[PDB]
Amino acid sequence: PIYETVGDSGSKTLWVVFVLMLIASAAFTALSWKIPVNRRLYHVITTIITLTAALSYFAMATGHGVALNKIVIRTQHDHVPDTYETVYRQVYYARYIDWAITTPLLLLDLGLLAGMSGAHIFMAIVADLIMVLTGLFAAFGSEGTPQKWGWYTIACIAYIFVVWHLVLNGGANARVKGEKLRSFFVAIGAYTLILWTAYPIVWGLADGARKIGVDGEIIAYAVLDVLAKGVFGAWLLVTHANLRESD
Repeated sequence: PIYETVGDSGSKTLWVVFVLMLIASAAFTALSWKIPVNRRLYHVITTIITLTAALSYFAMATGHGVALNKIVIRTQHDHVPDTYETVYRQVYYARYIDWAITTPLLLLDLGLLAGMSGAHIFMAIVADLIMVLTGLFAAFGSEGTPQKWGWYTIACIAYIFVVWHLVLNGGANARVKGEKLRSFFVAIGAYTLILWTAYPIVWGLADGARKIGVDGEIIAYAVLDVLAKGVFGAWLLVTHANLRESD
């Protein structure tokens, strides 16, 4: 039986992201002290996002939130019956708990920015929570059974409704707020679209086909997480300071 588990480069990367998330949380706090308490909504939401990711990466960095998945791989043969091999791959379910907190809050950030209504923000979060939930089912679905790729596909469809809702309703609502806000929303929104779209791709390469090892999976999620939480947040909060249209 072959094992696929964290290596040295993966272990260090987890600690790096943990430290990067704390720093972003500190910078965002430092920015928030430059403005009155009543106007700190975005900084509070965005700082909770990076703190949650810090709590998550700290847990994975010290070996928590990980399960060993046993995978049996059936090989077909010409004249001989099928042979079997057994792989044990770490699955970092800590991410599905993190994403269940941070992706709704990211979507709160964008919905507040666009001026979506509370009912519409709520709808995006329902679809988003179905995505990360069925993502978790797919992560524990047995290979060769319908539940693995079937729950994955359901998650992808819930993801498509997120995009569809925010494009149409976030996009129509940002129009009403003027050109400077609308341009910013479209630019940070399009950035988000590209980044979030990469997560199911990493999943297919990792959980799906196991074309990349655990180390490669960890480094890919690290880039995306940093870009989707740290850079995203620094962009939104700095722009907000200079854009009263965001308030």
